Amino acid sequence: ELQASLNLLQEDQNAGRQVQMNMLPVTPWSIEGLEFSHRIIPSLYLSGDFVDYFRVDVAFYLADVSGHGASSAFVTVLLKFMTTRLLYEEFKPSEVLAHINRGLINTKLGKHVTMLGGVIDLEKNSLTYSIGGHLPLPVLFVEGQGYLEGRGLPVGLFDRVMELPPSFSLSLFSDGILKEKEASLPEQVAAAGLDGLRQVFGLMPDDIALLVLS
Amino acid sequence: LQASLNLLQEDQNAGRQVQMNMLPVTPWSIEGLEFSHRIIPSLYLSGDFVDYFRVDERRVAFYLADVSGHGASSAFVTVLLKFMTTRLLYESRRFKPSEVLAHINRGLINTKLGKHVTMLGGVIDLEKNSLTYSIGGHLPLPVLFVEGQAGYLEGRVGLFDDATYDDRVMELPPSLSLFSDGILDVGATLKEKEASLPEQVAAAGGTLDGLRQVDDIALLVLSRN
Repeated sequence: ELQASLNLLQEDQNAGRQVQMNMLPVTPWSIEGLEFSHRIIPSLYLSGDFVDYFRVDVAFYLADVSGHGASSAFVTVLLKFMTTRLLYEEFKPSEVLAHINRGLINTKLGKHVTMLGGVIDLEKNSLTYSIGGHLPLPVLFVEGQGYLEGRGLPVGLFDRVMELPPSFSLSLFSDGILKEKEASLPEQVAAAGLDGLRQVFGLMPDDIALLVLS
Repeated sequence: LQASLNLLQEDQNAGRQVQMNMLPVTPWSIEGLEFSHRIIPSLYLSGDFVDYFRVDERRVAFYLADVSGHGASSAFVTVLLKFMTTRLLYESRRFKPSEVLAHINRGLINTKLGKHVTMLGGVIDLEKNSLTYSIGGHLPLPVLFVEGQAGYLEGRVGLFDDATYDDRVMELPPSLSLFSDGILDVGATLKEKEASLPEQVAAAGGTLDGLRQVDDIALLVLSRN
């Protein structure tokens, strides 16, 4: 048998999956013609990948935590907490990646987080984004059109501004396959493929999460 | 990765051990104050957490936190706690103790899993032999062991947005213990009886945490002599 000691863990794992469920924003949430929407596919129960976008007065990001499981799930919580703390207590995300850096630098769990920061200023149709990871760069424009330029040497352990078209379509991705060949493929598949274009792309062990803006 | 269950247990262990390096070591003593604890998880990870940090040697902080229920969901909340406190440390260029329960309250109040935590805050000053403690829960009051005697300190979470926090100051003779909603682990079946039993058992028991070594159950004991 031995199912008991398992079913209990799965019932415990689910309690953590669902606690992350109410933690992420809903989709597809749109504001002033901007459809913020995402798709996260956890490793069955708990995912270290998290995505959250809120309107300051618009911020957004995609975070991929090292490895997977309970340990990785804990880190995402901190992230969701720190960002909402800055809200209660304008700027550039490069300064926000440093704030998150300090949280992780204390190395409470000794976990480094790779994220894709971004803030769109409805005023002046400008998007300022910072990246601190080796994950697949942002892609925009879908069929009409590519990878956004930016140095992601920064990481959780231890600023590019761009105008925004009317219907341009930007997608942030987790470290999900689906080396150099594989990094050239997804940009093309994204073009070939928004949420329904990414799901077909999706159609594994490590968590799979993607955030699309449009 | 194997047997599905075994994989979960290997995953659960990764979370248990990640909380291991998160808690302070024991029995850590400073200026004749032995800060030490004993946490016993139920399902690998635990909602019960204990952390005590020195503060320039002038003052010493400490607390015991019991999170609602148990499991992974509860384990997440403890993380926040450990984070918020260490944030105040870096950010405080230095009043009350209960002021910290409110800070933690705001973290949890603002769309954070809708989890309420019952804690026993406390800050002692090594020089003035005084301990100021605030409590915000209906968990088992602190028991202090002095000359083979025991008693609960008087004092009255954060889900409500109202602070409603009261802090009691009390001088300290020449051994304080915090207990979780966990009981009858080592009488049973009565509420008031069971609240009167532990103080007595604590007294009967070796005052030291050494004895202790011999829903989540976690206890923190302090000792001086």
